[PDB]
Amino acid sequence: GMISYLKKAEKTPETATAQKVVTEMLAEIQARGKDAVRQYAKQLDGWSGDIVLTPDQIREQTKDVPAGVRADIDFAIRQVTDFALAQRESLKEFSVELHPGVTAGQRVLPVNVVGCYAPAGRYAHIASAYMGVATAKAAGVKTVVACSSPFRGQGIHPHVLYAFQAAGADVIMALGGVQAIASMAYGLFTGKPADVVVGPGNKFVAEAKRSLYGQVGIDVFAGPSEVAVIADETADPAIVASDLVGQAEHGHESPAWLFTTSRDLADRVMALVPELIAKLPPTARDAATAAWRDYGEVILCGTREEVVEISDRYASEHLEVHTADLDWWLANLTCYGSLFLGEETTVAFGDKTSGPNHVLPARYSGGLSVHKFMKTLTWQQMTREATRQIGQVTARISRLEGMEAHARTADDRMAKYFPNASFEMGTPVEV
Amino acid sequence: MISYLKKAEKTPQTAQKVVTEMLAEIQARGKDAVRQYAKQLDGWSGDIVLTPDQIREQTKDVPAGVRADIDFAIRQVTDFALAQRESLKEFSVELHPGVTAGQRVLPVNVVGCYAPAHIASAYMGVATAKAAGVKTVVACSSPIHPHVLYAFQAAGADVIMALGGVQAIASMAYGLFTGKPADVVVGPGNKFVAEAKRSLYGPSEVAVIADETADPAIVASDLVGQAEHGHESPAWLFTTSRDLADRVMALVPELIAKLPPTARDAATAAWRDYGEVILCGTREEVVEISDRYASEHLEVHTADLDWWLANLTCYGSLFLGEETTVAFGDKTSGGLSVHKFMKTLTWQQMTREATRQIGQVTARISRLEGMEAHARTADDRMAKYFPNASFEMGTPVEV
Ligand SMILES: [Zn+2]
Ligand SMILES: [Zn+2]
Repeated sequence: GMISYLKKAEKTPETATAQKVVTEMLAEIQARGKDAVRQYAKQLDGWSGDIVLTPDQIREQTKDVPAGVRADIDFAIRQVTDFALAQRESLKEFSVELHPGVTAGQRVLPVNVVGCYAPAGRYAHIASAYMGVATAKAAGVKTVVACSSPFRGQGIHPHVLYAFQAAGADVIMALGGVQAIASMAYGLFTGKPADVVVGPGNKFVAEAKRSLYGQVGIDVFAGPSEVAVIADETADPAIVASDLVGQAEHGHESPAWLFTTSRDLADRVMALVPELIAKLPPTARDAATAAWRDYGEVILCGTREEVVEISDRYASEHLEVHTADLDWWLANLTCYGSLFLGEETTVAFGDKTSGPNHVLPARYSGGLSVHKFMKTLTWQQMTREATRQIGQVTARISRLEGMEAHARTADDRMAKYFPNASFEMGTPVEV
Repeated sequence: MISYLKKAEKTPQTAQKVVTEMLAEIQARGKDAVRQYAKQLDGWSGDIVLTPDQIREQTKDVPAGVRADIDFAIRQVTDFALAQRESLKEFSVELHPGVTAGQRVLPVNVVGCYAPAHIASAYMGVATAKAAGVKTVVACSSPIHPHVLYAFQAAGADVIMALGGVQAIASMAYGLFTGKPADVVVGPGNKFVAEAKRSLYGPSEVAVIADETADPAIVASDLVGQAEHGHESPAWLFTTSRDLADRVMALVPELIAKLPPTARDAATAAWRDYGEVILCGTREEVVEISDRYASEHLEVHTADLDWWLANLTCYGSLFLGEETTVAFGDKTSGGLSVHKFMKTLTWQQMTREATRQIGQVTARISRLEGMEAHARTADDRMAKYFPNASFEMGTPVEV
């Protein structure tokens, strides 16, 4: 019954002045198209060079990326690709017979164009650059357009650019912020408007994606990196603490949660975390100090079932499980971004997918995966014979609804397909 | 090679802020506050949650012939939804040796359905959610048209509530009366209901593709069919045949004129203001157009139906061939399907051996990104699993 907070969030988790800026910028971009984008690039980034990169510029600007660094990025990207490919196979097409003579089915096809944004900020994961691109390509999307702002006057940060290329981007553009999102959405420079745009950004990028796409633009986890660990008495406190500190270095708002049934484990982690932080270099130390302090939580529960309940409520983007009987946890947890089962894997090793935007005040729906880039289209087809029954039912129900024209769609078919037969087609609507 | 033989004459012209007040009251006061708004908006001072007896009583007047019709209609949605559910598969896969990953597929716990009209608008949400395996479906309808109430029950609603508007949506969302907050609420609603759902989790088209083999009488009747809904119902004809386009453009007014008053009025306005007839040179141009307009309901009256099924890429629901038609009913809405009510959860697990490579790749990438704490999670596993190892884990971050 009694859940026990050994450590509480000492601060609670947003002005929408982004709304004005985006409205204004989109208005301008709708008006002047490429020239407004190019001018925004100049005013905001000081950029005067080419927007669309050529295959030669790509090779040139990545030439100084060493083989060891390239092989590591290649490896990381392949982990994503291999999972996305398997996931693509998990949504099947089918046909099914319903009422005899009725056939219906689902087609599954990738969207035509996906735009991928990489903010390439100072403290960014390279995975932010390749995850969208790799996933879209593995979904079968035919055109992936990738944007990242110029790094230091030369062009796109070379690692981000290498990642874009290695992940299979079809077009790469040196563009940042709202004007990148808008250029992708409207198909500026390529003539290929994006069916969806993905990629983490500041509140302006978020707001442009919302404005242009609605819910499908804001249904991916955004905001400070999270980590949660479920642990029982078998868990190693030194590993649990390390993992929490791992994402706490992201910045002062990064939440780090431990859910446990072991008082002993909770106690040791709570003591270990500050010690681990103190041994980080300055930027990380200061970042994690604040993050652990204001957003770090430790929750001791009596039973496994209560852990599940609170974990499902918190719905961490990244959820590690360090327990005996891992099968039970996979079977019983229901809300999270992605699950890391067992001690061996860990959050830093990387996501296969990105979870939904669970911190939205729809919380379970969306995320970055192949499913985001797939359409399911439904169809039906009937023999004449099938309509004998369905025509009747439609006419009658229709006339009960007062939908006289609907009914005649059925009358006309009944007349045409069964000329020498009469049917109870309902009493016509006079009103 | 594309010409509009009939264009749309206008676009929809242009409030729902009270929500905040109703909601703020409901939040602070709960059931009481909702009960308040029941008498005040619907003249209801009975119980909200109906009991099985009430449901049987209030639907006892509904004849067995009508019930059979509705049950059948529901089955044609249910049976499709059951197949569609099985199209999203759980799986496990081995990536890099010793890396296992997978996908669970889980129905949500609770769905709320609002029915404010086609009876289909009442049963589509409920039947879809039940076919998806949702264990609790709450259905609301402002006080209840016996057909709507019969539809809820026959479709498999678990709780039915005589409740309307924002009260209904907020009730289901907060889970007042039942104690079961909906993971999502669905239904057709007014702008108040629209803003209510838009706060809490935030006209019927018809298009016909026709070639020279199409019967223009049937094509006209079908366009007329959905025009009769309101004055804002769009009815689009995409065609490669001027002959059909003219004969349709000719017969539509004559069909409208023969409809009873309300429908005549509705369909006149709609056909005038929103009707479009677009002639194209090639099948490829029709596809280009159809996909741009992405009609919610798209009929195809052509030779070579397989080609259109293969090439059309944007629509809500395809009606393939002449025999079926929009009035027969959707299987899904473009949207509402079983997929809307199911979660995908992804997981990974690794052997120690897998981390030998994955951990050192991670440590090196992490340190290049300036992410020292990240790198240390890899270091710590390497030390635990491979104690005497000396792999390249990258230079520690000093900054
Ligand atoms: Zn991280
Ligand atoms: Zn209709």
